[PDB]
Parts: sequence; structure tokens; C-alpha cells
Amino acid sequence: MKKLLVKELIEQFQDCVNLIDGHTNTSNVIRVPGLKRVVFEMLGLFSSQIGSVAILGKREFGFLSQKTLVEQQQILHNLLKLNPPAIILTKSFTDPTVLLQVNQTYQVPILKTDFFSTELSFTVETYINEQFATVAQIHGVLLEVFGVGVLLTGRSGIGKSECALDLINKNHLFVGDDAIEIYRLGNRLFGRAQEVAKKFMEIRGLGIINVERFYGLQITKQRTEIQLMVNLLSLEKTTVTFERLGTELKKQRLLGVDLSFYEIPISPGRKTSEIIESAVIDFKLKHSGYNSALDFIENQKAILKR
Amino acid sequence: MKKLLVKELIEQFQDCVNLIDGHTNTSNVIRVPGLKRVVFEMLGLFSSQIGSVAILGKREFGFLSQKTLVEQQQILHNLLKLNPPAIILTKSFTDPTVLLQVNQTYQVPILKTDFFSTELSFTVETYINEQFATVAQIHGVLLEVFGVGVLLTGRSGIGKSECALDLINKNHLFVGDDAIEIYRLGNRLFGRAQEVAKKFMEIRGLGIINVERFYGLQITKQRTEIQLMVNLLSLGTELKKQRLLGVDLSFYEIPISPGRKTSEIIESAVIDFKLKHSGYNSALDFIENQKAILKRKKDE
Amino acid sequence: MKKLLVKELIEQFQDCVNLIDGHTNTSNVIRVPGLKRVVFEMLGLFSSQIGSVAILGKREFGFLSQKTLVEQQQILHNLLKLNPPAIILTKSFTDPTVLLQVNQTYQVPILKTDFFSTELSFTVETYINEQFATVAQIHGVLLEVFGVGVLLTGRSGIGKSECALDLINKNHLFVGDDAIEIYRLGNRLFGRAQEVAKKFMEIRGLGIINVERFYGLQITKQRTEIQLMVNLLSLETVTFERLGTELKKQRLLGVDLSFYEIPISPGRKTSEIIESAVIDFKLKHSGYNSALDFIENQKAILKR
Amino acid sequence: MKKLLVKELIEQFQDCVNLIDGHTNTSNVIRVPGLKRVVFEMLGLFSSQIGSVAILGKREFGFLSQKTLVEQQQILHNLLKLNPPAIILTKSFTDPTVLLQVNQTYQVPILKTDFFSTELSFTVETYINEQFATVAQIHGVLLEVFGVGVLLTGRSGIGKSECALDLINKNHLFVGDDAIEIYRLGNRLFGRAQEVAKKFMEIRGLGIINVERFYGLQITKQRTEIQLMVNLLSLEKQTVTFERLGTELKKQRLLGVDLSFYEIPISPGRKTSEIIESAVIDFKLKHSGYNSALDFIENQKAILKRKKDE
Amino acid sequence: MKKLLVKELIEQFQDCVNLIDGHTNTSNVIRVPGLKRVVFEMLGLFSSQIGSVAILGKREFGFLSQKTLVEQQQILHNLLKLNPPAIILTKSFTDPTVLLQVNQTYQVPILKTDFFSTELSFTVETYINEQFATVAQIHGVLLEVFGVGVLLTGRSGIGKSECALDLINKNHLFVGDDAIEIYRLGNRLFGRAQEVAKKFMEIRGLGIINVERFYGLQITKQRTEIQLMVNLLSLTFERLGTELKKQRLLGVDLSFYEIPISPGRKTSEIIESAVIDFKLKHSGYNSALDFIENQKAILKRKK
Amino acid sequence: MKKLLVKELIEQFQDCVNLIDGHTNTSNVIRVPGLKRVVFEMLGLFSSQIGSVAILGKREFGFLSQKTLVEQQQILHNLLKLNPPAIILTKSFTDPTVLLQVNQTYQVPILKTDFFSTELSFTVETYINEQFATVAQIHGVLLEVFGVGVLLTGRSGIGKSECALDLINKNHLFVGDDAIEIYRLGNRLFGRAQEVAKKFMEIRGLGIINVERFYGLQITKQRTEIQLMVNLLSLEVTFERLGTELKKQRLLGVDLSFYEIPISPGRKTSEIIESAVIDFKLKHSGYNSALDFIENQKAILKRK
Repeated sequence: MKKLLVKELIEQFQDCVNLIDGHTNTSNVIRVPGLKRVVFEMLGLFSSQIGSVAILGKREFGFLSQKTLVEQQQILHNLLKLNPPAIILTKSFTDPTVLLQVNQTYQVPILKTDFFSTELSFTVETYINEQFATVAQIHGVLLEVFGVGVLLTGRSGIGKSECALDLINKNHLFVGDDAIEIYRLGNRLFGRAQEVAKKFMEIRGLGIINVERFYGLQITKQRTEIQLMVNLLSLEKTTVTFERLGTELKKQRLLGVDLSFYEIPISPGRKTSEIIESAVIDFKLKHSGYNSALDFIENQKAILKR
Repeated sequence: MKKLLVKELIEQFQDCVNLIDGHTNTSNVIRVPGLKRVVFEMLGLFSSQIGSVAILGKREFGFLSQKTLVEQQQILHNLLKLNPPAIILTKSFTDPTVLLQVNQTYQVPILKTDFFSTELSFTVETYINEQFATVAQIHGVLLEVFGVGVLLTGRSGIGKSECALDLINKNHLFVGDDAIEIYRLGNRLFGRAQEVAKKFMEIRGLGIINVERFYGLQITKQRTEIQLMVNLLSLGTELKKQRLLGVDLSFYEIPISPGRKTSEIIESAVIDFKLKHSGYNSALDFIENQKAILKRKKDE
Repeated sequence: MKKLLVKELIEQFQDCVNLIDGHTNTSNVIRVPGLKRVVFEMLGLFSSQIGSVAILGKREFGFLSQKTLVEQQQILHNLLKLNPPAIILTKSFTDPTVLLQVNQTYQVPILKTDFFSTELSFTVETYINEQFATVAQIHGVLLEVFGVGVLLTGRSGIGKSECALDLINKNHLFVGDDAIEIYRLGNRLFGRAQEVAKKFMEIRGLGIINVERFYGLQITKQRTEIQLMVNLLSLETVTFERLGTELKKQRLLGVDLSFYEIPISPGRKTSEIIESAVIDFKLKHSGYNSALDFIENQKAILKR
Repeated sequence: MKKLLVKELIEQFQDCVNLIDGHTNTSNVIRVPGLKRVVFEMLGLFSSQIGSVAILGKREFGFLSQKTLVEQQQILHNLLKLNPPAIILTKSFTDPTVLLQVNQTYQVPILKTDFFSTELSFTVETYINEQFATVAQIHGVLLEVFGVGVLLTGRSGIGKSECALDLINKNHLFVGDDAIEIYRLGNRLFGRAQEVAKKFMEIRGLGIINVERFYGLQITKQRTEIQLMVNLLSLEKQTVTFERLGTELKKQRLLGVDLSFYEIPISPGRKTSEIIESAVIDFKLKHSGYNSALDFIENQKAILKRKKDE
Repeated sequence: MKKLLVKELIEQFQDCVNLIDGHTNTSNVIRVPGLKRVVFEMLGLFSSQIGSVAILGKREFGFLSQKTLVEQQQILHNLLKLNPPAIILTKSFTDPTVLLQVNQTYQVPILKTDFFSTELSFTVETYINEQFATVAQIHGVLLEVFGVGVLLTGRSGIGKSECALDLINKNHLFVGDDAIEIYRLGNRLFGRAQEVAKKFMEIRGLGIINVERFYGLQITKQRTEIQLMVNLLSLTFERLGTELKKQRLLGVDLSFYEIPISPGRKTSEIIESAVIDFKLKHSGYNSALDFIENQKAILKRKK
Repeated sequence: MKKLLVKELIEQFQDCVNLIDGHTNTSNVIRVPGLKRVVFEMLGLFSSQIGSVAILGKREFGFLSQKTLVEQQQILHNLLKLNPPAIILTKSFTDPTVLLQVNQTYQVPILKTDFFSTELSFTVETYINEQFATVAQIHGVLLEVFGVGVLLTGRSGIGKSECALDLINKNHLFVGDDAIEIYRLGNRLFGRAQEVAKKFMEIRGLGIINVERFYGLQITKQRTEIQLMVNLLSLEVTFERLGTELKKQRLLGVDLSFYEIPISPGRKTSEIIESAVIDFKLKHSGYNSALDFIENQKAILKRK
């Protein structure tokens, strides 16, 4: 993982975060995610080194405000002596005077904001958390089709790549081939190409081509939310029978997230690129609450009436 | 078959037809096509119930005119008692006085029109007949390509369904799949999906998909005049034909082969079809050219 | 109008018809539509020259089937006497022997068929009638878009033509420009090109061009069932609806057609607005009204 | 804001969360974001109700492990007493017996997971937090073109909707028209249609049309990450040579997020949708390091040099 | 080879020439390409039958515009005697006095051109020489994609013809199918359809199709400069593209590609891809080399 | 002209041309175009300095082979003393031994080639003449559409540039925008982007873009033969309905087929440009839509 420095946080949120102290240690490393609540540390119950950004908001300020200036100093000393990467004060932390006082010695980067704890939860916090998100490397081809992230799997190998080329000519977005990586954020799964892969792709008879140099930046994308998995089956699918009524919806879990599963057969005479498109259309349609199969069966019954 | 009612007719021809009597019997069903002519029963020869809309025009208004009001009543009585679905009066029948008076007993729906018997033949009458057209069920795929109705046949159900989707992606019109049906109207042949088919179509890996919800109404069509038939097998100087339900459709037979998409071939067949129908035969042109070259070798 | 000769009828229904007389006059010009019932003439009451094909089915059979041979002979003659362009005999008219003899002296081309009276109504009769349908010349541009016949109007001048070329480039079917004609068949309306127009069209800067030779037969059609009419408005001052639940109509030659008025606007493609109207026409026709769905949705949200 | 229910939470994470108690209350409403640390309340210092999901991890398990049974029951009662919508136990909270016991009355939904608090930060917590993101309504058109979220602004609503329809016919993704709303998530800005707008759009001559029903799901998307902002001007008002060339990319901050800014006039003789597409490609190229303007200038220099080199 | 009659030239540049004197030998053929100078012939040094269109310009005029009248006829005779097909005259000549004189017993066709000696290199000269090009008949498909002449080779009936159809629908140009011919003009190879092939094409299951009447005159082209060759393989290959293959043909080395025809995949798009790759490599970009420099640059993780 | 030197001609054909003598005078200036024939001078009948590249083919070599060694040198001395900028030897001139001996003093650049006389006309001569052609700078947009070079002219800001973009996405080729230059070769006209313009294009409200980097190198081309000219206009007007003939306009001495087209709102200009090309190609093949329309109308009237 790449180290997340305090200055990086600053620069990335210069709109809602202001550095008011500890200017010289803005190079501190944030080694743990989340906006750490440190009441235990403040009450002198815990005393382990702090590796995440600490937060003082309404609650902390209210507690401190009922204590004497001397007491507050003792309390804040318990916190700062633990070397937190930095400390962020919400708009509720109205008077940071005593903090800066105690901080004169430590000089821990102090960041002021006009956001409430709640507003920092889906902004500054969410940002920090995703930098630590677990990422795994896998094989396959990623594209975004009809605004839906699709992961192309199979055994043909180069067959999948040639299929991504087909979709590209249909103006769909290419993310990466073979050497890709995924990561879960919230209840969503995301994929992007590894540095080695980038936008290169091997096509039989052509070798390694640069998709971007060939068809422009209009057909590539840095990342995509994977929501669909398509498995391309070779000519030796004759072990497979195909679903007549796709009333249900098959799934497959990848890195914790469940992905809708489709198994398509490569058939001579028709365009594979367009059978994949139909699957995606199937998916979006079902997600909106419409199932062709079900509707079909209801149609049969409606007609059946002696 | 779906019930044809007197109300349907009226509602369907509001622009040129008006109900002047039998107001409470517009719920009558029409069981026989055509604007029936009732000269036989008028004079009192046939006594069987009339199951079709009877027409009275010039030939009948003049006839009754030279008849006594008693005779005129007897005649109109022999008709109205036969229980006809309705009776239309042409612009010729200028005086329903006696008719209406005699009809206040049976209250048969009486429709008045400003059209002549001839003008009703290609309007009201043709509308009614079409409803009773004989319809037959068959197998295959129905689509309209380049405005040409195309019936796809073959043993492989996969070959057909796949070629169809590819054609849909080419923005051709999808009429129906597998459970289709045809009917004849004049010298033209028409096709449409059965009720259990609508716009559904099975596709390996996806099962049954609603073509219309998948790709929109700009991609489907209720019916199509079948003019061409293409059989799919899992020179061209002659335009092969084949008859279906009494109609002659042009016939093409193409082999599904790897290295080429079936849809593009169907497209080429259709263009070929239109070209030939316009008088241009590629194969012949090729022959004439090759021929002219040899007559140019007469230089030595 | 073009003449409908008996021969043409035979050659057109050779699958269920069979000529058996009047071979020399198959060139008999039909001047009147419909399979005319001639019972009135079979009784001398009416005796005027017949100008339309005559029919004799099960009904006309039972009548002669129980009349004495001199009845048949005398009745049958009063018919041919009028000189009917032709006379078809249903399948139920089994054994025309008596009729064959009386006609054996008349130059009347009689056609036999294996179809009953009912089956002929929506086949042979339909064909004949259609030939006589009323035709009307009008202006405008004709095309079929998404399988829907469309009549472009709006007195926008060649602007219409120019907009049709746009549609043709999107692969829609072209039928005719300027010199067109329409005809009503049943409860449906049809349009096609007049012989002088065919597939020619004037385009500013190129003059009259032949779309068929320019883009091939794949973008033309002989005729279309007209269902929608779009009126293009030039920049010259109106106010457009905000909902569009209405969906107005407009009667043409007896047929009601949906009416759309769209503005020609800069920076946008006119062809696509037209396409959109056709889609709107078809969705609504299927039971889906965007405006109504928008309001229902807006109502549900408030009910909270 | 749509109500966030505990049961909804369990569904999105059936892979790493197991409801172990308080089953009948799974319909509890989560009113406040974040996995709340309840130290202050465990120690009886604060006593306000709780509207967010509380968390008990290593830290809390060790503090309690130090106390006697009665002490823990005391502490645990303080918490459950504040009526939290639910409580999640990290993998470090190895023995929930005492809690389960004290909770036999309150029946608060207790969630168990084998994830460590750190692993929860970017999974369960991220999901929850994002559900409460601040939303602002604004006026404009949202689409995703060439995989890039584009926000269209301008006084002319007609010029905007018409452009939208044209882009739609280009297979770009439609998000919403006129009645839209943006929300910030992390350091990224997102946008979507308000419930009243959905995928409906007003086009003159037609009125309101449902883009989704008209052109299919192929061209709609629920949300997009806004990266580009293009303001369409009615008139074509003009001056600096390097500015009309496009040497440096202009920006604009919206809801705290900096977006690339473009301003283009609507004009006959060219379809607006085409210019939008070009801006997007320009945005991407410059972002990948290639600047047409600067390159154009280098070309001049290179030409001038050879011309000045004998 | 379609004999090149002097007449064909008359109706080829009638907007610059003007047939005068000797209209009897216009039915004469052109056995030799080019616009030969006959200074040797004139002086009698050379005594061989002229097989190509001769030319009397400014130079050969002033040379006789100083010679005696007994000599002018003693030179113009040594030329017309060899029976030259035609004698084009430049503006810097004029006064065909003695010329039309001695030609009264030869009646050899002569013309006048508003052009000058210099304006005949890229006009009359070039046109004539192409007729004599050495054409070779081969089997394949000729198309022009993104401005680049492409020759599609491969076994009979495997998709080649259909592939061209798809290309044509993406607005690329069609030259010929199967019965084609090639020839070298200088240092470039060109391809056209054999007279018998024209723009006709055979589609299995359909027969002979006229691409022109099917998809339009606009997507057909009479000639194309072949620069790329793509061999389509029926049902191994390089994984890299560093080494750009070539394949000699009629003395011209063309860029060579060889790709598989695979079901479901659109062959036409791979053909375009090769052209892009082709144009890309010639501009200075090699996807393979870049891919390698990328791995190496990343392999700098040893720091 | 930028002044053409022999070394530049040598550099241009490094493959089929080898310098075998006179290497220090490779700076000779070619003052006259075309490959000069010098039989007269070889025979000493002419004695004026040669300012163009001379040529020795099968004829010259064949003549020398029959003469004696002393005579060959005399003949060559006559040629060489006229100081031609250079001499090119065809594939037929297989033995330059004697020429080199004599050229030992004059040291005139000698170029051995593998080309035949007939081949040189396409290669070397064309180049030389191209280098002597007059290059004029002009405004407009150059594209190759369906293989035809098209020059789009008109006022600035009407949309000429944007049009190239829609064409490019149809897979046509872009050559240059605004700063273009043309030059004539015989009766044909050529155009290309000026070096300062290359494939850059300015789009109002956007700035400078690079077509190659925006839409791909594939859809761009260096040079094109201009065959038709199209002047686009903005309106606020009746156009020729017939146009029985292909209008023309002279540009740098070359008559181009001329089209005058309006930029109509809502309509795609690019497609009107494609129609002109199609129209152009059609008429050149012998088909004129208006004329066909005219005859069609006459025939109809004739059927009276």
C-alpha cells in the first residue's frame, strides 16, 4: 500500500479543512483508517500510540468545557503525548485555545473544519477509509457496458480479449485485460487495471496493442463498479443445457460482494459482443423490477381460460 | 376468433356511417362477412336466418318504390324477421320511412351512409371481410427488413433465434418468433405473432427475453406482409419461389457458416430481392459482361 | 384509373381459380368492383348491362337445382344477355352443365373456383375492390419510420425533403416527396408516390436527386400505411405544451391520424425529434403515456 | 431521506454480519451515520438517546473484561438504555454472553462480524455513512459520456434538453434533466435525478417523455461521478491569445469539489452534442497529460527553430 | 492487352489535342509506351520502326528552322518512313509546313497540344505507360481502408468477401473480389479488378452480387495502391508486435499480417485494427515496444 | 521555389538511385524541371548549357555501344561540357565506364538507377515537377470523402470545421483546417495542411484540438487530390431545381466541380456533403438525376 501522509489529506480537502497548528509535522503518516474517537485516551484509561487521525467534536468539547483550564490541560496532554498523525476539530469545537496551548510542545498537526461529525463521516472519513481498502488481483477482462461494470471470464483466454475488442468497437468502456485488480468499498465492488496492464491488450495476429492509442481515450475508463460476471463458454459447451425460463437469478460472490452470473455460449453465425450486451440489458431490466420469463408465464396463464 | 360487433363497425366508421335505428341492439354479432345482398329473401324465397350485415341500395330502393305500401311492407317483413345483425342504407336508399316504421317491431340496427355501394366495397365491406380471413399457425421467425417481410425457417431453432437478435441489433423490425401465424388478404400474405408469443424469444444463456422491453418499440411491429422466405441450413440468375397458404413468396436458402454473420446475408438477400423485382439481375449482368468481353476478343 | 382485365384476375389467383370458357374475351375490362349478386336480373326484374364480375354460389345453386330445365335456360340467359365482364362460380355451384350449354352460345368467360362464398370475400373480392379504391393527390413527404407510416407536412417547403434525407440516412424507408397520393382501404389509409415523383426529391444545392440510385433500394418502399402526421414549423411565434398527455388526431380522406407539431431548432437534429414522436405514438398506442406516468409519480411522492 | 433500517443493513452484508439477538426489532430505524463509539455513555457521562449503530470492539471488550459481572451489567444497561438502533460486535469482541443476558429485556438487534474494526471502516461503515450524505438540489442536465460524468448548465433549458436528447441518440448515458441533485462522497462529487424527475424529460413538440421507456435502460444510469461542467451560452460573446487557444484548463468548485469547467455557445451550423463530446475527450487528454494548445505552440516553435537553423 | 489505338488518346485528351492531317491511320496501335524523342531517327542514325508516340518539340523545330528546304524533307522523311503511330506537336513548334508536306505520302496522324514538353511528364506520358504495365492475376480481395490499399488473401470461401461487405458498410472502399490483378508503377504496387470481375462478387447461398448496385457506387474504387497484406486463416500467432513482418510481391515489399477467423468475432474490425496498427507503427508508435518499456520502468521497484 | 539541389533528389530515392560520380557537386542546383533528353547535344549540334537533369537510356547506351571508344569519349565530352546539374542513368545503361573516364574532370553528378525510362516518369520526374509547382495558401477545409478530395469553403464560424468532425466519424479523411495550401500538377489539383496547421483544428468555445489525438490517426491523411469544391452558406432563397449540368469553378488554373450548399438548422451538414460526392461520382459514371427526372415527366405526358 502507498503511505497516506497528513499533507495529502490537507491538499485533498483544502475546501473544508484548515491547518491551524503543527505546520511542521504535516508529513506525518496516517497508518490506521477512520476518524478515531479517543475518549478512553482522554480519560487516561488507554495509552497506546495512536496511528489514525483523531477527532474532537461536540461531545469532546462539551466534556472539556465543564472542566477547569488546568484539568483540560491534563486531559489534552494524555491525547497529544500519544503522537496521533493529526487531530481534526469539528465546527462544534469552538475554542481550540487550550489545545494549541498544550500543543505548543508536541506540535501535532491540528486541522480545523466547519463540518459537523456527521458531515465529516461521508467526506474526509470515507476518503481515508478507502485508501486502506483491501485490493486483490484476479484474471479476466473488465469493461463498463451500458454504464454497468462487467467482468469477462472464461477459458479461451485470448478469446475474451478479442471479445472486449468487439465491445470497444461498439463504443463501450474498456478498463483492463488479464492483469486486473478489485477492491470492495461499502457494498460495491470496484475493478481497475494493474499498472503493468494499463490499456494494453493482446489480439491474435496483432500481438500487444494499445487500445487507447488505437481508438482514443473515449473508449477507456480508469475504474468501474463490477456488478455483472459473464462467463464465455467455448465450443465444448456439450455438458451444458441452457435455461429456458430464466425466472431466477444466479449469483457468484467475489471478495465479499455478490455478482449476478451469466453463462454465454460462443456460437458461429452471430455476434458475441451483442449477446453480452443483451445480458447486461437483462440485468438492468431485472434490477428495475422486470423479468421476461415471469411475464411470459403470466401471459400463458392469462391466455389459458376455458 | 374475436367477436365482431355492430358497435365495433360503427365506432370504426364514424366518419361515414350513422346509426338511425336499433340503438339498443348494437351488441349484435356479425357471423358472416360481406355486405350481404337480400333479393332472394326480400321476395320471399329463402327463410334462413341472416348472419351478416345486409345492404340495401339503389337496386333495392327503386324496386320497392314501384310497389304498394302493403307490398313494400310485406317485403321488408320477410327480411327483418330473418334476424339480420344489421342493415346499411346507401346514399341511394333515400327514404327509410316504410323500413323504419316496419322495423319498430324487431329494432334491427339500421345504419345510414353517404357512400355508394361501390365506395363501401373497399371500405366498410373490406374491413368486415378481413376479420373473417382464414388464419393458420406455422413455425419460424417473422421480421421486416428494409421494409420487406421476411419469414425465416430451418431445423435449427438456435440458428434462427440468433440470426434474429443480430437482425434486431441492425434495427430491423421484429414481428414474432416460433409460435407465429399467417393469413391471406387479397393477393398479399400477412404474418404476426400468436398470443402466447407476443414479442418473447428464447436465447441460450438468457432464456426467454421480451424483445420489446429489451430493445424498444422502435424495434418491433405488429404485423408484416410476408413477401420473402429464407431457409437457414445449419450464380443466382433465377428468383426461386415457394407458395404458402395460396401465395407465392420468393425463396432463398442460405447456409449458416462460421466466418460470416447470418444477418448480413439476409440483408443481402433482401436487396437482391428488391433489385431483381426492379429489373436488375446481378448474375445476368455478370454474364452479359463476360459475354461482351469475348465479342471483343474478335480483334485477332 | 387502370383497367382490371379478367385475365389479370386469373393470373393473380391461379392457386384457387380455373377458367373454363370465354377464352377469347379474357381481355374483358372490369368497370365495377365487387362480386355482384345478380339475383335481380335472374328474374328479369332488372336488365341493365353488368359491368362487374358476377358470382353464383350455393344459394344461386339451390334455386336452379330445383327449377325445370327451361327455367334454368330462361333465367340463365337473362344474365349473359346483359354481357357480364365475367362470372365466377363458387365451389358450392357443383355441376354447371346446364349453365355451360346456355353459355356455349355466349362469349361469357366463366371462372370456376374451389373456394366458398366466405373465403372469396377476403381474397378474390378484396383484390377486385382495392383496385377501385378512391385515390387523392396531396402534398407532403412520405416515409416509414420504425415500421410506422409517417406523413411530413408543415409547408416548410423543401425543408421537409431535406429532413427526409436525414431520416433516410438513419435507414428509414422513403416512399415519396411532393407529388404523392393516398387511398383508403378498409379502416386504414395508404400513401405512395405518383408516377412523376417516384423516388426523386429536390434538395437545396443538388436540385432533384434520385434517392434510390443514391442510397439503394434498401431505403425505399412502394407504399406505407399512414398513421402519423408530423408538421414541421420553421423558426417563424408559438408556445408548446408542457405535458403532452393529449395526443391529438387529424382526419384525412376519412381516416383519423395522430398529429404532431415539432419545431425546427438550431444545434439539434430534426430527424431525431421526428423519431421520438413515432416512439411516443407507439408507446401510447401500446398503453404507455409518459405525461400520465409523470403525474402519477408526482402524486405518489406528495402522498407522503 | 429514505429511512435506513437495520434489516436493510444486514442484507447488504449477509457475507460478514450475523444477527445474533434482537431479531424482532430488525425494523429499527438508523437515524444517524457512523459506527458510534459509546465510551462516554458506558461510563455514565453522557445520557442522550442513540440514533446510530454503536460498535463494541477490542478496546471495549478489554475495558469490560476488567470489570466484574455486576459492573459490566451496569455499563451494558447504560448503553441499551439509550435505545440504540443496533450494536455491532467486531471479531475482537469474543464473548457476548453478558451483553446477550442484559439484552434479554431490551432486545436490541446485536450484529456479529468476523471483520476487525479497521475492515469495517471501508465496508459496513462506508455504506452507512454514504446513506446520509448531504444532498443539494440544483438546475442542470446530467449525463455520462465516454465514461465521464458531465453536468450541463445554462439559462436556456431548451438548449439543454435538446442537447441531452442528441447525446442520448449517441448512446451516452442519461441521468436526469432539470430537477437534479448532487451529493459529495469522499473527495468525489456525484449527481442523480430527484424523485420527481426520474428519467422524465421535457422536449418541445412532445411534452414530457420517459427517456428510459423511449430508448431503454441501455442509455440511462442512476448516478454519475461529475468531473466535468459545461455551461452553454446563448450568445457568442468573445480575447487573450492563450485563452482562446485553451492552454490551461479552467475549474469551478461545486459542493466543495473542483470540476473542470468548459463554456460553449449553442450555434446553428453545428450540433451542440458534438462539441460536448469533444470537450470530454479534451478533458481526458489534458488529464492524461496531452494539451492540444500547448502542443500547437510547440509545433510553431519547432518549425520556427528549423527555419532559424540555416 | 487491350490495344491502345491512337484514337483512344484523341478522346482521352481532346481538351488539349487537335487531330490534323492523317486521319486514316488513327486506327493504328501503340506498341511502345512513353513519348519518345526521334532525334536519332531524324538524322538517319537510327533505322528501326517507331512503336511509340513520337514528339517534335521546340528543340527539333528550331533545328529544322535553319536547315535547307532540301534537308527538312531529307529528315522528316527518315522519320515518317519508320511508320510512327502518332506525332504530337507542342506549342513551341507550329508551322507544320514541310511536316504536313512529306506526310502526304504517309498520312501519319499528327496532333497539336496547348501543353509544353514539361507538361507532358504528368499527363500523356504517365497515362500511356500505365497501359503497358505488367499486370499479374491473383486471388484475393482489394479494398481501401482509412486511405490504405489492402489485399486480403486466404483460402477460397472463408469469409473474405463478406468481410469486405462489412468494411464497405463502415464507408471503406471496394476495388475487387477474387478475380483481381496487380502491377507495379515505379516503386509502388497497385491493384484493380479484372475486367471480368468488375465490382461483382460471389456470396455463397446467394450467388453473384453487384456491390455497386447493392451498396452504392460511392463505396467502390477503380484503383488502389496496395500497402498492406492480410492473410485470413481458416479454423500459432505472435504475442508481440515488435518485429514488423513483410512479404515481397512483384518487387514491392508490403507490410504483412496474418490473423485467424474466429466465430462470433467480427473479422472486418480486425482488418481495420491492422490498418490502424500499420499507420501507427509508421508514425513512430509501437504498442509492443511501449508495453516492454512499461514493464521495465515498473521493474524499477528494486528501489 | 525553395531551390532544388541534386542531393535532395538523391535523398528522395535512396533505394532505387545510387550516386557513382560527381559526389562533391551534389549541391548543383536544378534550374529546370523534367528529365531532359540530350541526343542533339551528344552529337554536338547543340551547345547551350543544360539546366535540367539529363537522362541516358537504352537508346543512348545502345548508340554508344556501336561507336568506337574514341568516338564515345568525344560524344560524352560534348554532353559533359554543357554542365547539366546531373545525369541519370537508366537500367539499360549498364556500363558507365567510359562516361566516368570522361567525367573524371567535369565531375558532373552521375546517378545510376534501377528504373527504366518509362518508370522514371512516375518517380523522379513527378518529384522534380512537384518541387517546381507553385504552392498557394488559402482558407477552407480539406477532406477525402468516399475517396474524393473535397475543398469546403465559406465564411468563418459557419461550421466548416465541425462538419469535418462528423465526416471523420463516418470514417472519411481529414487533411487540414483553415491554414491549407494547394498546388497544381498538370490538369489536377492537390491540397494539404500547412505545416503550421498540420492536424490541429480550432473549435469555438473549446480552443485548439488535435484531430489525430482526438479521433485517431487513421481518419487523417497528408495530401489529397481536390476534385470538387463546396461553398457552405448561412441564410436568414430559391435554389436550382434542375441542374442538368455539373457546374464548375477555376482554382489555381484547375476547373473543379462546384456545389453551393446552405447550412440549414437541424439538418446534418456532413450528410449534405456526402450527397454531393455521391452526386459527383454518379454523374461522372453517366447518371444525372434531373435529366432522368425530365425524361420521366415527358414519357408520362407522352402517354396521353
